[PDB]
Amino acid sequence: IVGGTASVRGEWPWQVTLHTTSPTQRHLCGGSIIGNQWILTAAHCFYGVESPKILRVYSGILNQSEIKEDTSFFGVQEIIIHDQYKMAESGYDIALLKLETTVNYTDSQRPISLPSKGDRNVIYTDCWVTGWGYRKLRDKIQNTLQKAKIPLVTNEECQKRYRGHKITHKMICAGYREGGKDACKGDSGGPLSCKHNEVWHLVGITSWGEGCAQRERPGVYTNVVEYVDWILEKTQ
Ligand SMILES: O=C1CSc2cc(C(=O)N[C@@H](Cc3ccccc3)C(=O)NCCc3cc(Cl)ccc3-n3cnnn3)ccc2N1
Repeated sequence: IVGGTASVRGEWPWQVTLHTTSPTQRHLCGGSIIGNQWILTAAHCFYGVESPKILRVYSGILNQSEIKEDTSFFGVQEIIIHDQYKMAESGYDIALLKLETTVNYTDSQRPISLPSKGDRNVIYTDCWVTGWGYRKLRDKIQNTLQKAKIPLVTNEECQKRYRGHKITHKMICAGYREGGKDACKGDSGGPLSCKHNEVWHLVGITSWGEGCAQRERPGVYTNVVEYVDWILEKTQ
């Protein structure tokens, strides 16, 4: 996350770090706990992943440096990628991980709610992007979970800035007109969480952007409310 600020333990308890272990262990992507056995994340996270065997999901993590070889994790039983996914920029950048076991929820691992039935027309004014990605275009995975508050831009404005892509109703955009704060490399799959009536909703999934925190170039996210039927279909 560019222009962001460090988080404290317990603060984003739905944020997971998804690790690949092939050929060596490293943070691959972020993700959100949406069910006891279910993580929501981005499809482009699995571009080089041979199978779920190599994946570890860590929850309750503030610092990447807490992950030692005795640190508990959740195996991934399944990666359900949307059948229409091809590449991030062309939408459908959504994926569920079915964990091998049920997360017992604690102070440090909690579910984030999906956007709610009847809230299609809520205007979300308190939205945050979280993750351990870069702080600039050429940087490194950060040790401490970063956070930045970012305003939603309308899909009409978002199309004016990305006239070489098709920005659809199944995408949601978020960024400052003068840049400065945004997601970046390694933040993919993570949440754009928004609080409405003091409840947090999983509004977005970090997908793609032209550079990081560039002015007039907003972050583009998978619009989760448009995939709720898909999510339920697949999680039932
Ligand atoms: O130990 C390491 C070495 S550094 C590292 C980088 C990435 C990475 O490139 N992630 C990409 C996604 C990706 C996943 C799999 C294969 C290839 C790429 C990403 O986050 N991409 C984030 C996309 C993005 C989203 C928004 Cl909302 C705004 C701006 C950006 N931009 C970041 N860079 N340019 N734009 C993932 C894990 C990593 N762990």
